[PDB]
Amino acid sequence: KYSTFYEQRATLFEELPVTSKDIIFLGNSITNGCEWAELFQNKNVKNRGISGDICMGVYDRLDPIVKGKPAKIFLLIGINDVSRGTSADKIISEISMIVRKIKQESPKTKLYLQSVLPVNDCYGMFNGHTSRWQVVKQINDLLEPLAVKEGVAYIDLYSHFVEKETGKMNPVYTNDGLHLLGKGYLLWRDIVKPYVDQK
Amino acid sequence: RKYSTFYEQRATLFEELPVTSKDIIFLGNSITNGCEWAELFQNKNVKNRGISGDICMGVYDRLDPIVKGKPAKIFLLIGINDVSRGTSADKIISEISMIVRKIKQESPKTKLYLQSVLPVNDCYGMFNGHTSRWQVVKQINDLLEPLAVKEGVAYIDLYSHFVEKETGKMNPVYTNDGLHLLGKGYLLWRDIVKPYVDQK
Ligand SMILES: [Mg+2]
Ligand SMILES: [Mg+2]
Repeated sequence: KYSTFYEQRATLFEELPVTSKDIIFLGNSITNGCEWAELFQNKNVKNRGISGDICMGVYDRLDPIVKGKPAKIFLLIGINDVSRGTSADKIISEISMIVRKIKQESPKTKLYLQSVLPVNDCYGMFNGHTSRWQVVKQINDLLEPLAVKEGVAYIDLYSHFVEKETGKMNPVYTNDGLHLLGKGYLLWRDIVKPYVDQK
Repeated sequence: RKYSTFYEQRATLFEELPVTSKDIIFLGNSITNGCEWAELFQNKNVKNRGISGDICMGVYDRLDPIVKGKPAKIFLLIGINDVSRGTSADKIISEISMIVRKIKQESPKTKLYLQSVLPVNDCYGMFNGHTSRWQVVKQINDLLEPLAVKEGVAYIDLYSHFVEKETGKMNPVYTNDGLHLLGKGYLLWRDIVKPYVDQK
């Protein structure tokens, strides 16, 4: 069904309680990679990232997050569905399933849909991901209208990470064309801190 | 290449995250990286300095952004990826000794805890370079506890709680691959190490 690493993380998350004060970062490797409470100097921020995760993988593990009725969920997902050849509209339909379930199970949770980050094939790594760099904007052009339809926030990380001239991630933020260096996380911190702190 | 790029991702992140005199650092490889330590201990002072794929000299090489903050405690778990490279228990211990002496020199007030290398199990046919070397885990631990005594630091026997009967292999209840931990595995680690974390 899913990877052994997914099972390790998911079974750990089943043992860690979520409370009404928690601010959850939910996603794939790009979420897994950070120390979120340290980045925000906020003990209420928690990591629910799993390297390799896909939209259906996130859907399938919502229960141990939404049952705690967290204050906030920041979602960043879809780039591993891109590497499977799934079209943008199909990915957005799956993200709609996630948003609908969070709203139904925990209506007081503030949900923030984060733009899929750009990617770059310059490093010749993750070719399934980085060769489909044009799908990122395709997703984001449909994700912003989804947010507006469902009454949830859309956060444009993408415009801060992209190079205008290429449509690809600025190499200053990555060593592989997909994941973030520390500088990358500091930029994400600067963009989303006002939303993390908002009442 | 994926381990080398992931190391630089995590290391460069840790260079941007300040360490303070209250902090309790979990330092190691994937088995440290895989936890949410502050959630496990319900303790905002506990921080993750784990990097999947890391080896003893990769931990040595990135001590500066941890020891400069003079943390209260460092819990070290390292070595199994050196085992998987065919490196001898003796050479592994020599590199752990380098880590211990550098921590003591740079941050003498830091309490250092050397955690037994965890057992492994070849029953899932995964990570063969690791799991087929299950006998090297006790070879290291039999030298690691004397090293802890010689350097005046704590040795933490996790291994005896995780190992099955007298097979010298990890109990499959704690793992789905013979190397890494399920949530149940981190709860056992929590139960063993919480009294050390809680030390005044
Ligand atoms: Mg770069
Ligand atoms: Mg098992």
